[PDB]
Amino acid sequence: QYNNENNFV
Repeated sequence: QYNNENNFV
């Protein structure tokens, strides 16, 4: 299982 998040502000 691969779990990620990417937020760019």
